[PDB]
Amino acid sequence: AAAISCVGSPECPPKCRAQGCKNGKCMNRKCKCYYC
Repeated sequence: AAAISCVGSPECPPKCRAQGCKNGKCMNRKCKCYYC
C-alpha cells in the first residue's frame, strides 16, 4: 500500500496535495510522499 495511485496523470508529489509535496518515490502503481 501507498498514499496515491502513481498512474493518474502526474507521477506523485503534485497529487499528494494541491500545492504538491517536497518529494516522493513510486515503485509499482503507487507512491510514498517525502518531507511533507
